[PDB]
Amino acid sequence: PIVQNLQGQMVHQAISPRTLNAWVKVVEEKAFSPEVIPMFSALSEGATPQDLNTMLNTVGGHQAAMQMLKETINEEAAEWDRLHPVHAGPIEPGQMREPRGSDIAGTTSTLQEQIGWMTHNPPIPVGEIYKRWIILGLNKIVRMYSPTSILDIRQGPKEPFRDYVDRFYKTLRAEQASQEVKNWMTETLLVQNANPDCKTILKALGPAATLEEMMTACQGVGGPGHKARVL
Amino acid sequence: PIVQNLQGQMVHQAISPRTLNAWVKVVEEKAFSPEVIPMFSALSEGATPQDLNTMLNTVGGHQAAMQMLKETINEEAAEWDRLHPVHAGPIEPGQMREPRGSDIAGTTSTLQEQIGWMTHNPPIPVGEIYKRWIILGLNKIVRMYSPTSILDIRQGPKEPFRDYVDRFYKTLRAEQASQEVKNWMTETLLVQNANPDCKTILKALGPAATLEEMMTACQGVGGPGHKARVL
Amino acid sequence: PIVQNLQGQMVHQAISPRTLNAWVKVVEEKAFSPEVIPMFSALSEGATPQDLNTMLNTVGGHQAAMQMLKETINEEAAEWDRLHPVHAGPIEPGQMREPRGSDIAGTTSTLQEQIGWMTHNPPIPVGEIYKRWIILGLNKIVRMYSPTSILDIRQGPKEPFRDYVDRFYKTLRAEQASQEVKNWMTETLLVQNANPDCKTILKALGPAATLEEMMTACQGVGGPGHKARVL
Amino acid sequence: PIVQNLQGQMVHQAISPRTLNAWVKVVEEKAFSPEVIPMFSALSEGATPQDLNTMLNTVGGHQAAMQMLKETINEEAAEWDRLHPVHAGPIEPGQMREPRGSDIAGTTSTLQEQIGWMTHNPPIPVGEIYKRWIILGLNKIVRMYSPTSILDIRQGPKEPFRDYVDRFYKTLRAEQASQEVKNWMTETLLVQNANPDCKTILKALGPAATLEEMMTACQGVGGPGHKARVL
Amino acid sequence: PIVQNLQGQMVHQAISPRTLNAWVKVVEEKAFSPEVIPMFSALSEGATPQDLNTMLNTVGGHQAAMQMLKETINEEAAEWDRLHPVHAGPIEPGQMREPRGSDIAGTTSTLQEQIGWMTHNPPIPVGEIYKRWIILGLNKIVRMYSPTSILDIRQGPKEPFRDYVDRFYKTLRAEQASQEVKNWMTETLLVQNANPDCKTILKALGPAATLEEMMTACQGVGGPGHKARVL
Repeated sequence: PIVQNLQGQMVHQAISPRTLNAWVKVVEEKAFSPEVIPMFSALSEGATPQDLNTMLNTVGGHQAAMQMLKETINEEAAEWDRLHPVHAGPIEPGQMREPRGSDIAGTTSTLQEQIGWMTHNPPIPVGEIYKRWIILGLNKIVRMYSPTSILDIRQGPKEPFRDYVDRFYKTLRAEQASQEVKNWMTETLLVQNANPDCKTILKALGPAATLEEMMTACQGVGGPGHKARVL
Repeated sequence: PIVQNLQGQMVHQAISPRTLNAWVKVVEEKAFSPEVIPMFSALSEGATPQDLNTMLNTVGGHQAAMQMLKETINEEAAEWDRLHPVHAGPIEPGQMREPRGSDIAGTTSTLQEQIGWMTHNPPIPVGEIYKRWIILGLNKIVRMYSPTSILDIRQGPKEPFRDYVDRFYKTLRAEQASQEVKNWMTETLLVQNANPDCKTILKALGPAATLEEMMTACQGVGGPGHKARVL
Repeated sequence: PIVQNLQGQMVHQAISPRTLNAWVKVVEEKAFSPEVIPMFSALSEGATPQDLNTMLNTVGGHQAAMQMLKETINEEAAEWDRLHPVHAGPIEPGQMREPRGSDIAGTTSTLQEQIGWMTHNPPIPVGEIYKRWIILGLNKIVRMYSPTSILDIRQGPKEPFRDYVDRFYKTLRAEQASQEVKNWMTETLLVQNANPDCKTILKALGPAATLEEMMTACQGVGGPGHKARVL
Repeated sequence: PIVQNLQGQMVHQAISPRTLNAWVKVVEEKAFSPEVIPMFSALSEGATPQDLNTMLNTVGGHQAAMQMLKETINEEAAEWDRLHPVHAGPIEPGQMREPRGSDIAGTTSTLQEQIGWMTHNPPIPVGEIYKRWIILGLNKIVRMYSPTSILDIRQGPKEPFRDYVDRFYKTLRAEQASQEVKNWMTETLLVQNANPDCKTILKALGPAATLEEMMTACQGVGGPGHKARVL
Repeated sequence: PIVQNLQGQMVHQAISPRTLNAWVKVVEEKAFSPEVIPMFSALSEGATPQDLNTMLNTVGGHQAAMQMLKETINEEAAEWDRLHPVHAGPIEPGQMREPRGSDIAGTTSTLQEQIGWMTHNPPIPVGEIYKRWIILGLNKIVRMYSPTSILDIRQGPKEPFRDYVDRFYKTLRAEQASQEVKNWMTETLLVQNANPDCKTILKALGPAATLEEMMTACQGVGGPGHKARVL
């Protein structure tokens, strides 16, 4: 890693086995999930492409996800190359050096080249660009693996509107859906299957109402096993 | 986070996984509940919008509550835009742009802009502003998922009067009656929701007696459960 | 509107009566439908804000919709003055006097001022800006009034798929639903309610089948697909 | 009508037969619908008193109504001579003569004088004055040809109530009422004739009740979205 | 559209609403016939993408055809993108960018861009290019709503030979066959699929018989040569 970038007095430190092992223990606990992404970002503060490759290659589990994440890196590298201006050929004093797709992912570029770009004025932030591609891959992996079905998170007929809301938002955890689609899913899977007295209020509130209003609603409505409206 | 933020010129220091690990552990142990709010306020000392978003993305669980909190910060951001509208045209060359609600939430803005606003004179303290919106959301979650009501509470059958006063005060901290009302509860409601063998003792003692005297009162009420707790 | 005989625009002249009738008649026969906006765009080329108000005033149908549309214009007019800083002190060198938000909607300034702004070089595009506010208002009305049932389409036993598709897309077009919802309508209705003889081909093309392949399917299959119409 | 040849330079043009067709049809075939006032305003844009008099006597239906229009013109022409000197002495050298009430209505004036006043500096907008007098005549006829009094309006048992509001606002275009009276109608007539779901919105909101709330209510009744309102 | 300029490069002319009214009327009656393509070409003379989009979205009927045009535009635009990679680096001083597939469709291109390409040196005729893509789509649509392919066109039991040949050519015109296929079909298929009693007569005049010779034969085949209307 490189520390004090944008702060003055930059220091290069070697990647620690302790940090790599701590990262693997985090991966063992949390797998590839929404909460692992800021932990990965925090661990990768001032990481070079070589440091990032070392972090990717130290993982033992979830190898199908790692190869698919590597495909996402390959697609981003191919895109990066595709939109890049024309770099000069094998010139006699040695090449000028501007990071191409495989340079960004550390494959064709050295640690000293990566340090060269990161210590430039203005900096060329090769580790940050690569880290964004890894995050884009992590979002892709989180969407690819689904925890629960839309079928089984449907609202209980006598139950209140609480736990099913958690399950619905766990189900759609990294999805990118529009507010109109999200409301239609909320209505179809939850509001439609709600108890009559609660449901009329939720239907009356409709799509452009707050979640807070929908949670606040349904006063004077009974529990699932209770035999009267009062609790 | 920012360092040299009291009587100085601030420097940005990168976020630690150790701080995040502590936050994740506090959320694991204590969920969102009254004692969490000052702990959150304390770790939000010297925090940027990026750091605050880093804390929000490390929560993991609590999906419906987090969605309501996200809407709450969006409502507060919309109020900030309504109060302080920003001009229709692009910014002039040579002029520093004005913070919008999205910029404060860190969804259309980056650290250098944020440092710029915090180094205005008088400054715009964007992390302090955003933290207050998040704290309102957390206080809203605590009210939504409150444990039992302060009116409805009763002294337990195996519960010492002292340990009841603590549980009543914990309940009150969730239920948040005003300071004048807390003083009224201390001399009134606290006595009235006690067990009836202790009610006579409290009336004879005088309901305005000091809290240490109260913590040393009604000893032996609560059968063998009292005797297995006062040792 | 503003016209000139040998190209360009200069002299203001009265709204043409065939054009005025054509505007009233498209609204009368089609109501608040997507095809009104392009016809309105063609008719209102070089119209003043006064002429645009004449168009809004002339239609005697749908007054409740007009009140909502007018209030939409009021939000935009208020917003325009709120996002452009108010000038005080002496008017600028060679400044003819800028349009305000209520001036743009023709409420508070003369036809002579409007002509002055529009015959300016390059033009100050007050009519073009005002019809955006009108189009936004119309789209809010189109949401209220355009939709029809797509569930309640009823076709004969051996009807051509191409003639069901024609009915389905006219119906789908009337719906203002977001694309994922429209895909759900397409999945649950169009390939499921279709004639058996063509339905086998739709299943053979597979559940991701594209429309050109679907419309080239089923040659000489079904009834005529052209009778019992224009009755 | 007058029409601009160059900016500030006007030539007379013959009246369009389209204008005559539209005017007679709105007056006679739509039997004094309140769209006559904006249609008259739109069609009379370049009109002179001679054009307006030609329009007045091309009507063959409703000759009692035409006499009421003529009487309204006679009364307003009398008012002009009440508020402007009837004797101005000998008219000034190189000045147009001051217009009497009869001159405004094209009775003692000629077309050359009418164009002369309207193209003067300061200009006298003689047609625009005469249009107001005609509009006052139209308004009384429109009230007389209004079929039913506003408080006596009724509904069917499965009315969505959107049309009742649409009819109520259209009715106020024919026979007007003050804002305080309309506020009273909003809390009386509308509350009585509304279905429970719409009525709850009216009862809660009072006179300033917002149309979008009631237009996003009453879905179970079977109105728009179940029945087509667009072709 | 853009029209001839006597003093320089061709100038904007606002879109005719008469052309829109004619275009919709043509689509209602003539859209499933090869008649539509020349009529569309005559109507769309000098049209920009904006003019073409205005024509396409004024059509609210025939939505299966409109969706088929849009599907064709997607397919054609993608083929244009395969033909032209997007340039990296800044645009040349005073120059304008190459158009991509979305630009041709009018989606990403301004009226100044559309006119700028069409007045370029050498000009890029983007309106004509978009119009041929629409024509390619219309050519699919006429065949899609044609009753079957030409190989299955056979002479009916009471159908005249001349009427069958007119129908055969109308169906062949919908199919759009290459010239030697049409010649072979005239020589062979037309004779082969004719009525058996007619077909022996067609054979008698040999395979060198002209269309004039062939339709000189076959009198007393099917119903009347000169029809009567039924009431």
